[PDB]
Amino acid sequence: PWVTIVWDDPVNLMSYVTYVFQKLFGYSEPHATKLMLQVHNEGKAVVSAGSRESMEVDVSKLHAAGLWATMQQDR
Ligand SMILES: C[C@H](NC(=O)[C@@H](N)Cc1ccccc1)C(=O)O
Ligand SMILES: [Mg+2]
Ligand code: NI
Repeated sequence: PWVTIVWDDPVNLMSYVTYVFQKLFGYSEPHATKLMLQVHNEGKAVVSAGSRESMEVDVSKLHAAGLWATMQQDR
């Protein structure tokens, strides 16, 4: 299994990131906000998990929204 990681960046608005997580993944507002704050406070956070092919899509969707996203195998 793989995971998609979003990395903190100095340009994107906190409010925008919360919205992007809801729009792209259907997450609730408390869930999206929690992930956004984890990124901002820890520098990164797993935002989704699944097969390598599934995470490839999530990364591409996040890049199109302007967020710093990568994927890696889950240990
Ligand atoms: C402009 C400022 N944005 C931020 O401080 C960034 N770092 C917030 C963020 C959170 C998660 C991922 C990427 C960026 C703001 O006032 O919102
Ligand atoms: Mg980012
Ligand atoms: Ni910040």
